[PDB]
Amino acid sequence: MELPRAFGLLLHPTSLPGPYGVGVLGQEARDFLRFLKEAGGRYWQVLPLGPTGYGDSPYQSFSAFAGNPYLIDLRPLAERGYVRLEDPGFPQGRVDYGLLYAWKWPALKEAFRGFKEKASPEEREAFAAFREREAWWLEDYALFMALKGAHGGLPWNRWPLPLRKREEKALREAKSALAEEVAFHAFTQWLFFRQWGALKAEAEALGIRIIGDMPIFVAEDSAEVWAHPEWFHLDEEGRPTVVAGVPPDYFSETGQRWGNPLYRWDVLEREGFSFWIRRLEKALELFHLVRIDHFRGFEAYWEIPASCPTAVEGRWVKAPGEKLFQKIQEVFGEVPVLAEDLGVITPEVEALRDRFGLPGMKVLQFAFDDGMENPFLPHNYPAHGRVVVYTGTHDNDTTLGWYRTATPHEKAFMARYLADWGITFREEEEVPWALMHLGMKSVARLAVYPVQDVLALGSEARMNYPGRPSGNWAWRLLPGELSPEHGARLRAMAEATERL
Repeated sequence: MELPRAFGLLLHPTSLPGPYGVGVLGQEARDFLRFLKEAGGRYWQVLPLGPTGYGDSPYQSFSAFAGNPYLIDLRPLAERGYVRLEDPGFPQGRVDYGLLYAWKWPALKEAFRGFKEKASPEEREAFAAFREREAWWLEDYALFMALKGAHGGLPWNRWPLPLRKREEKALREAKSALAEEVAFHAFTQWLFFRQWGALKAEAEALGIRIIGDMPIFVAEDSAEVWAHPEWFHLDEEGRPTVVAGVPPDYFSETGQRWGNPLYRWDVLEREGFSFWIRRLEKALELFHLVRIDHFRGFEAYWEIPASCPTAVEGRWVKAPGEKLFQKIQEVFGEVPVLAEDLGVITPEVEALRDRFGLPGMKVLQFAFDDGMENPFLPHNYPAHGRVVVYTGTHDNDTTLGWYRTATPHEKAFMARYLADWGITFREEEEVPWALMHLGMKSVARLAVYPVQDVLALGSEARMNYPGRPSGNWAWRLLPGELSPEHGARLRAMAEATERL
């Protein structure tokens, strides 16, 4: 496609500076959008914005279409006499999903009740409208959550069979009993998409394109799976017959067992890939470009026997990527998908990605563990520039925290390379800008860099650490940490490297 040479930033809403312990679709986002713009930024990259259960990871969401309530801006509701906002005393620059979970949610069921009372037939109708429009996915979700909650936060595939196997009466009577809890989660979803819809235009106004992200494999315990057991490899108990993951390597002798459920592509294909089409449909509604973690999963996927604790007994299975994207392109005329093809990827994948002109990924933090042959090296990127360069993604340590743990060879081989590209640094705190700058000088059309580096923060500011049992997705931004200085400094490069 056509991704005009430019630079963007990676800042998940949660990391937005804001009162009450978390980032929200509030104006501070608009401030950032103003910052981005000022700094000459044309793109903004965020992680999946779906609801999050334990772990608080945006990739193991309860819904493939639902938005994360946490990211909702509460004050605009308190500004209409809906809910009185307290504050158990949230920490600075770090999300406390424990606190937030126990506070937000309650403070939410409050705003809702504060709505049905003081709400206006303009807000009552608007909300109702959102309900008729987003029916297909919403109904299932609101019921999924309402039930999930009613059943002591238990996975759907453990609820009484009548409900698990989604029976008529069960689903009717349950809905009737929680008619209010259903109206609630919907009300949450409404507020979310509503504010994000505006936040979108705020970005569309400030000449900005937002980049969304979505995991190829859904989450086992999610509305979608529950609602549609037919599409996933699941036994009559709901539990996945097989799970997702990757094969063993020089790193993981055992491999990886993500546990995610696998798609019955045979069925999806028969149904015209209605799940994805519907899925990308929502995507294009929220963002201008959306990425798909683990892209190779479209060419072929590693099938792991649920019963196995590891990924050893796995096997490769071919998936209809060629067909899927033919449908996507015929439905949208375009295929605005950012391919997440890091890690080892076979040519059949490369062919697919390239057959639809899908931009790939390029992370610098990996470009120095070997020789100049390193694919993550600027001089090894494709000419078409249809690739995106990241100093380091969300699943990576901050570049600073990286340079502080990188092997000696890398640290040196780097400065040795940065020089070859007219780039040189002194302090280590400057290294984040070194590679950043380097990323721009590349042929790469887009150069999205995470806010953690723009500020040059240590490992402490690391977003997610694959393997670590917590503290992930916890990092946030402090008031004014993103000063004009930083902006003008980035804009400098943007112009200097003709990205503006």
